[PDB]
Amino acid sequence: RPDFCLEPPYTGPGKARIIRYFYNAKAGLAQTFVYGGIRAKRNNFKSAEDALRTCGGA
Repeated sequence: RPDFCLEPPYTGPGKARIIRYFYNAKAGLAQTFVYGGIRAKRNNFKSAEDALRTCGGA
């Protein structure tokens, strides 16, 4: 699994409130979080399906 997939979500320093998805490795599912609009970490997807395709594991 890519190393970033186990990291907590990162809102970042931005003041926006955009709904993104992170892979929740303990649940094995994507979950929403609030993203501040700049300086994303890699555990940050626009859809559940992208989070699972990238981080769901072989």
